Amino acid sequence: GSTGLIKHTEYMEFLKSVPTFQSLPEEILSKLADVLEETHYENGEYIIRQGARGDTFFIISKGTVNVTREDSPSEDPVFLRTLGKGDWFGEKALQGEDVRTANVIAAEAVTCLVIDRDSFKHLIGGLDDVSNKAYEDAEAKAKYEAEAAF
Repeated sequence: GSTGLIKHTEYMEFLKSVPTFQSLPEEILSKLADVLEETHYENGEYIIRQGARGDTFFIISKGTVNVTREDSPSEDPVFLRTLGKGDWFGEKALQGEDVRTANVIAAEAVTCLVIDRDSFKHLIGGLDDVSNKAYEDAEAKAKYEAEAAF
């Protein structure tokens, strides 16, 4: 019904789609939703620059982005992938000290839902022992499996 309920619910649903947040307790997902900030970019704007010491995670709510990597100052930047509504990027910056390994460039008008590492860590830090362990274990598993595939 209300603007706020619809938006809070929409934000929770975006967060619940991100596989690692998926099993977090309902209350933490609600509070995470209340942390999200709407941010806007124009076509061709670097949302993230490769090499930046980043601290923010992004969910795309409008538009699309192209992810690229500089491999050499001479060849074309390497096109990695294009992402759209419901996709996300930059999640490694929540886990601790991080350095962006790729550019994320707006391919048209883009809106993202943004959370920073400090806000995130404070909420994760509030999990009980069992919940915190489950979250940490999920991170360790995903980390291993992404590596072991290659």
